[PDB]
Amino acid sequence: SSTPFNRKGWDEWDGHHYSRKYMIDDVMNNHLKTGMTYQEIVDLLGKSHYTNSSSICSIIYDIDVEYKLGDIDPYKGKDLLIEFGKDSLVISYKLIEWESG
Amino acid sequence: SSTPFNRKGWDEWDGHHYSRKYMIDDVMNNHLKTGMTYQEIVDLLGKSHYTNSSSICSIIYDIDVEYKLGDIDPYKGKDLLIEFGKDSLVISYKLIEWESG
Repeated sequence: SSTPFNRKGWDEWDGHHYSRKYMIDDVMNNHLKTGMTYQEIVDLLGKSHYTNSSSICSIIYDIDVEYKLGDIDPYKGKDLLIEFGKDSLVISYKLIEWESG
Repeated sequence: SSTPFNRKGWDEWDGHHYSRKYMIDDVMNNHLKTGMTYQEIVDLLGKSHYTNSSSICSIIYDIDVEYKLGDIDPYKGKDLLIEFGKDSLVISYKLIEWESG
């Protein structure tokens, strides 16, 4: 199932952001462009899950997370990686699939 | 190949931290324990690649990164995820394998 991005659904949270997996395709195809500013990204998607701040700037939005029944922690998921270059402009963005254990 | 952790090798950098993949097993088996403080982790491993700061605190060390010949960006890698709970104590740590595209 694939649905258009909306910010309410993007923001919905219960343990994880459980509606983002439905709109990631629209986000990447139809909303993300190289050349957007950091501020534009934050305006669109809100605050990221990870950052490399604290000279490429890099942020990560959780997209999907999957659990085994009875496990506190998840064994796989999907992330959205957005990288910024000069003038705080988007230089790349990609979907990351990860697994643990 | 698997070698003991040393901090010089852990720190070595050329594009990525290219010696960490050899010592990650020793790090997880023999140096990481739940209950260590945030400060102890930073003393051992230095500064992480990602953080969720900027109430679980979460940090990520790049362990390994792989590239296709002629590609600016990598298509897969390995990360070390360390999660902190109360009193800034380690509550879990795991190896993350990721891929893109």
